Amino acid sequence: SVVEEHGQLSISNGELVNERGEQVQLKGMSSHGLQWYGQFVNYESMKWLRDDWGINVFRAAMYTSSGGYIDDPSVKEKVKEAVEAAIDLDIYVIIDWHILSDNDPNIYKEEAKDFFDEMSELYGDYPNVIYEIANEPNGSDVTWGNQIKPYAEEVIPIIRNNDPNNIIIVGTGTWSQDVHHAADNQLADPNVMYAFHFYAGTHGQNLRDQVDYALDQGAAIFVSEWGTSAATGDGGVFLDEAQVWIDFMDERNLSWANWSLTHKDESSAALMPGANPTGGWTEAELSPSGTFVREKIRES
Ligand SMILES: OC[C@H]1CNC[C@@H](O)[C@@H]1O[C@@H]1O[C@H](CO)[C@@H](O)[C@H](O)[C@H]1O
Repeated sequence: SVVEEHGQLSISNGELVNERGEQVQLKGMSSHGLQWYGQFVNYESMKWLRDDWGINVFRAAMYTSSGGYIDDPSVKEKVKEAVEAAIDLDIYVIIDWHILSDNDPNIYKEEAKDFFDEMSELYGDYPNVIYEIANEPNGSDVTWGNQIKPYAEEVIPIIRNNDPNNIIIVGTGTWSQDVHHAADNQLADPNVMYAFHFYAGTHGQNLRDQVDYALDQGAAIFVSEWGTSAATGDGGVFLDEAQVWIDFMDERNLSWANWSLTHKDESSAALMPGANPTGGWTEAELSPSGTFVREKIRES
């Protein structure tokens, strides 16, 4: 129903819109690393998230390093499983080239080009797909102008040769927080968005103001990852600040995916240890984070 109703997504005047030019907001879940917790990514679990939580997007977090795709490329097949499930379930899907320790996206740019060529050739005639080409550029030696933007200007043409206008999300500096610099030096492609990531354990008032600055430059922003925890993915749950961010994102038409769908013993994880990897969770099988996130999506 979601993808049939909204169809082809695009950017108009800095906003995500549907094929009738109306604003749309996506809200959903990210997987954890597919090399560690891929059992939670399947048609049945995604269907349960769609029907019981109300998700309309799912993010497939394919780590490049840390045992991910560069080390063992078989994980790309789990991305394909996720995309095919989203197509069958009529929801949107984010294909996330999940850089982190490999902090400069140029480190694995050759492999990224080949991966996004393959994915856009396979899936480029479906409206479901959103390409996230570099999760979290980071380090003082990785800047928008010097590293990230030129990386994007090599990968985006590869995608566009197969898929002329599905959305592309481009990571920003400082773990996808530096939307100010991106917004002052935007890419040419009209269907690009810049990633912004937050964790509720960080006091967020200036970060909200920086998102507003970026929006005021006409840049589109997708909150492609956020958590209720501290910035480590652990360290407690911060639901007061999470709610402030939820309300901010609703006021600003910002789409989002929450980190993450796993039973790992960390506060950002949505599930508790006994949760079935094919869905059907009871209240007791959701963590405090998962309960909150489910409520936010159901309220929506
Ligand atoms: O630190 C929380 C997030 C921030 N965004 C990137 C994402 O990969 C990260 O998740 C954590 O990553 C570390 C390192 O891979 C894992 O050990 C954590 O379990 C995970 O939450």
